[PDB]
Amino acid sequence: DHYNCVSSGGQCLYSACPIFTKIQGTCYRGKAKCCK
Repeated sequence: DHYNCVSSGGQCLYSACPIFTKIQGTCYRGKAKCCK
């Protein structure tokens, strides 16, 4: 289940978090991780 990412200001990326963010959970089925 898409974790509350974009809600506050996050995005899903197939690879590890880009900027100095931190991945909390997973976005889609599990191909992308939710970061914020």
